[PDB]
Amino acid sequence: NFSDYFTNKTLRIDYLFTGNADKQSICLDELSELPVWAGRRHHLSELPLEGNGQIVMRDVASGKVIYTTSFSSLFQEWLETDEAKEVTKGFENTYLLPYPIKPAEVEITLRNNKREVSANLKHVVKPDDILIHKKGLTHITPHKYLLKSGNEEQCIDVAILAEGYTTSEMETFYKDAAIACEALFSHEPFQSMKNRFNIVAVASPSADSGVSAPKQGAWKHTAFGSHFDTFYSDRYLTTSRVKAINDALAGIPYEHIIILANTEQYGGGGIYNAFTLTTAHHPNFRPVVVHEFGHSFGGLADEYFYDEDGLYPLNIEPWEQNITTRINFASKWEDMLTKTTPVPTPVADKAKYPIGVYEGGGYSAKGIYRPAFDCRMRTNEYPTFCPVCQRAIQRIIEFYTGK
Amino acid sequence: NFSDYFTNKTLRIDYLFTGNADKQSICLDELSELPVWAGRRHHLSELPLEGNGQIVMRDVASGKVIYTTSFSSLFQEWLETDEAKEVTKGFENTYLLPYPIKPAEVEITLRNNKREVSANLKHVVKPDDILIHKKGLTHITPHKYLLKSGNEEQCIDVAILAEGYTTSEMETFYKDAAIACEALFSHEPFQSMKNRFNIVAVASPSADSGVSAPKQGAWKHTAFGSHFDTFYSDRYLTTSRVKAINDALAGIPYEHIIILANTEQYGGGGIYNAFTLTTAHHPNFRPVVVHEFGHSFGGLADEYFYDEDGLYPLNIEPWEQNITTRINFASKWEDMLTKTTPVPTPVADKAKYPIGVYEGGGYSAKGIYRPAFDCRMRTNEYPTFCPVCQRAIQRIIEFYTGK
Ligand SMILES: [Cl-]
Ligand SMILES: [Cl-]
Ligand SMILES: [Cl-]
Ligand SMILES: [Cl-]
Ligand SMILES: [Cl-]
Ligand SMILES: [Cl-]
Ligand code: NA
Ligand code: NA
Ligand SMILES: [Zn+2]
Ligand SMILES: [Zn+2]
Ligand SMILES: [Zn+2]
Ligand SMILES: [Zn+2]
Repeated sequence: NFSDYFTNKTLRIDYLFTGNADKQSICLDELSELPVWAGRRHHLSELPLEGNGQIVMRDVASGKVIYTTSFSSLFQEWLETDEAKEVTKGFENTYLLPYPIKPAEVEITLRNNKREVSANLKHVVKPDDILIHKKGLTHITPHKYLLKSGNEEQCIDVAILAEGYTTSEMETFYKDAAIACEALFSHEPFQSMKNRFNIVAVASPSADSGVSAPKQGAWKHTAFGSHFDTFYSDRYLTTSRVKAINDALAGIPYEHIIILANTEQYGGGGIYNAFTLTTAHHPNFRPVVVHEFGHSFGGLADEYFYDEDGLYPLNIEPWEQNITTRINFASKWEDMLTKTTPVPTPVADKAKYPIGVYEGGGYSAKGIYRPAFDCRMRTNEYPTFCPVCQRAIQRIIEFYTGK
Repeated sequence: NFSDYFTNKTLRIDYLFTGNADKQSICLDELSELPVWAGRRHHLSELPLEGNGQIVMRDVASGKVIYTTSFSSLFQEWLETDEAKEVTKGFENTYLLPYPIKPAEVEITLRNNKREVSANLKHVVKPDDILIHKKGLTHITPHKYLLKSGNEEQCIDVAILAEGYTTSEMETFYKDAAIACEALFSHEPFQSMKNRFNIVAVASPSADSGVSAPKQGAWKHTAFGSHFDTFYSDRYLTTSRVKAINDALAGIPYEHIIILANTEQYGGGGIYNAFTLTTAHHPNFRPVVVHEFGHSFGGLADEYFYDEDGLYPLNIEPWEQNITTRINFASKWEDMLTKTTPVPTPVADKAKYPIGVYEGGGYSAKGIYRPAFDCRMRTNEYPTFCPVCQRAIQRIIEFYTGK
């Protein structure tokens, strides 16, 4: 089932997502080959989560689905900003697929907030195409394994990258990476499932120490050009240099990316099957890196909300597992409630019901509900993922490594 | 005046040109600021040449044209390939504009072979936007001036970049750059106009020596990732890493770019107001670098042609100054012919008429005409630019630096 269509190599595909609030398009940027396939070898035609976008690989000769993955993107978030009503922008996006033996047809799809198709691209990949850029053979970024439970075929490979660390600050980076690892494996279900993971710390160098602070006019030369003030949101620390992120990892087996930023300023970002980015020297580093990994690895939604008032239409059940609009609550955590739990669960009864249907979630105070009064996905001070987030993360771990 | 709308800074705009043979689009990639404006300060609302694409900057408050430039692109050439009928691709393109004091509206337009609009983007640039990336203040690439005739405001600044040269091969690079300079200023009108130019050699390092050869499976880590087999044409050496090219030059004043590739293999190209790329160690380096600069700086067309058979429709007068379809020959070099010069000029009379209307030009043996039997824009063996190419180049030099 894996050996019938694939070789133990990776087909890396770089795309450009372009558009504005009115129309979106996808175009191919570049095809590359990586030396090993670090992804799954089972459930090849199934998705663990829908994502905001999907990739389907089909065998050209038979037309059969041979691989599928899903994700979210910085582009799809940008579409929800005021700037997307005024200008057309382009964004880099990279996806890792198993390398096919015979020609394969790749189809990439983007969906809107109504979970409808908003952009699509279908293209044929010929495995002997001379313009498939061979990567990860030489000048592999210095790295060290923090944790090695097994080979890349049996464990989940997580790569931790250095952002804003010069070559002389790498001992601080490796210490920071060890702290992220300790924070992650102190949370269930990661704690009990630690032997399912490989953690590699990748010493990707920056010319400058620290990160770009656009609001203060302090731009720096760094490995991935990360910056605060993403979408003019002060604490939103992201990078749109997705090709540079993946080029730094070429030759190192990886499935998931965590980026550590060498700064004391508060900030971070996390996007499903894209990457996590976080401050390493702010005191809230430990809950923040785990919260962002909840997004990037877990595909979890934010459970916090604001008082003031469109990202989750109330007529649509979200695909995210830890929030509901009560359209299709049976597909969520209804099976985890007691027979007498009130729906919605009044805030006055929070102590009576550790698991409930609490109004407020996915940035809205009304119409969106979360599974517990508090969670790692709602606040930094709360010590754990709620029971529903824990089940959702365990399902992801088991999808990639078995029951 | 220049000072009425601009500051002594550059607004660098990075775009992505995307599409296929059927439809094309433009989207914004990033806005940057460079410390000085090295371009012109006169004829701000005029174009020296039409180009295959145009940029018009307007003051938002008055709607008045405050800056304009024109160009051609690798994307517009890719549109003519078989691949453009099968897939949608994206290309990086960078343009330097003077930095506005007040909000400005930028309009970028691409034209097809019928000289009609094929893609357009209109967007407002607010000079106080915090997300305008400040560049060229630190980590300025090591460089040396080969020629300094005056400051960046009075002279044409030409930058020569190193491709495929490691840090230990920079003495060879500077020798190669001196050879390119010597070849260029041994040709009229450059020779007599040498005091109108600044030439800077920029030692942009490469991890590997040489350039990528996709057909041989020899991929290299180089400054700008130049490679052979572009568009599956074996000897076509190009780079599409336009952001990396401009990032290497941030902080160094430049208007025109020449890239030298550390290889003996034959290859290169020149695209109007994009860049020249050529191999420094092939024996044809001297006439080739000058021929390509004829394209990238001069906007000149190729005067050579093939026997066998759409880039130049025969019912349209080309915008290039050294070829004609005799649709509007009066706008070309008619004023340089003697009253008795036969039109077309028979090949038997080539010695009698140094300037004529010789059939064969712009890749076609029929319907397109060139100004002399031979020229630097037709062959490598011919020693000089024809008198019409010389006048066209002189008009470009005078447009940017005065009569
Ligand atoms: Cl069958
Ligand atoms: Cl929408
Ligand atoms: Cl390794
Ligand atoms: Cl800091
Ligand atoms: Cl239900
Ligand atoms: Cl060579
Ligand atoms: Na793995
Ligand atoms: Na200048
Ligand atoms: Zn969050
Ligand atoms: Zn939760
Ligand atoms: Zn040419
Ligand atoms: Zn000529």
